[PDB]
Amino acid sequence: DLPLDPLWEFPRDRLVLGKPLGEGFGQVVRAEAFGMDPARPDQASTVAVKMLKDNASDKDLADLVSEMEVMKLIGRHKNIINLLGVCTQEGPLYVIVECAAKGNLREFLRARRPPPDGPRSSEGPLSFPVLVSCAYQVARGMQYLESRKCIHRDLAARNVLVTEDNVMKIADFGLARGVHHIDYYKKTSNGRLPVKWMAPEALFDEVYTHQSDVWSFGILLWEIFTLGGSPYPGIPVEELFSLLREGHRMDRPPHCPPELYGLMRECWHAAPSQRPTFKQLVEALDKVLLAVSE
Ligand SMILES: *C(=O)c1nc2c(C(=O)Nc3cc(O[C@H](C)c4c(Cl)cncc4Cl)c(C#N)cn3)cn(CCN3CCOCC3)c2cc1Br
Repeated sequence: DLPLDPLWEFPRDRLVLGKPLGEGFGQVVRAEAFGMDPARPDQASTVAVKMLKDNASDKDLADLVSEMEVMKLIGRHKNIINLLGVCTQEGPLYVIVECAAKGNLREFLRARRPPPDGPRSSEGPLSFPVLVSCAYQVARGMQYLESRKCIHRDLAARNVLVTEDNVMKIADFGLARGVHHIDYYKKTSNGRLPVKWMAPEALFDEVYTHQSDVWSFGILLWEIFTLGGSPYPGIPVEELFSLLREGHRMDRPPHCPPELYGLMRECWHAAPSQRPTFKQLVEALDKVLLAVSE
């Protein structure tokens, strides 16, 4: 029996749930909405519905409620997943957000790795200026979130969604992260080791700043230009600990210009103050994007 928010309340009967998309902090199901635009009541639209699992411990609810409230106040930005509406009255809690039809950035890239009929046999779906654009968009989305004082605490390609128009949208930015209980050896459902995105001050000192998201952004950069690779590939977690303590970093990935590996290394500077800010990252990536001629 949650309170009614008229601005965000959407009739649940105007939703038609489809196939589930993924899990977590609750689950997410693809659905069709009717009249999401109040000007066109009978117009369908494909949205993503966030709801509780069948676990329903009351802190799962509180966490989803908490995420909902964050979604309400973050505001609108093209490079983050935006709230469309919520269903709270007379039924299960739904959090309706934008749907990115091409999945997350990692799945997007791995499915588009280069391959002999035709004039462009060698040409894969992914070009350098499009990879830079992906990075630049995530940077500006993160720049926005930082300005609204929203730390991500888990920034990865897995948490960056790709729309039909190849627009990068940052997801799951307003979340309870379980910061004080992280199983550093625990890999997720899709085999991800979140510890490999953690800044040293976050990993060793449990300290999160916007600069700790910058470290993660550098890891996200490595993912992009490996076309969906897993960072510290094949390296056991036990090694990652002593590896970072000795100040070691990932090598420069194949077919990656020194401009971008330089940016990566900058984001991975030990001291938070000697890392670029997202604003500086946006500008630097823009200059690269500018250098693409025509
Ligand atoms: C609807 O536009 C639509 N969405 C998807 C997605 C998809 O991932 N949508 C999506 C997922 C979201 O969060 C989940 C939990 C999620 C997943 Cl499933 C994966 N990685 C990260 C996260 Cl956060 C959110 C949110 N918030 C919003 N939208 C995936 N697909 C399938 C892509 N399709 C597969 C077959 O080849 C072509 C591409 C879709 C499809 C659609 Br229509």
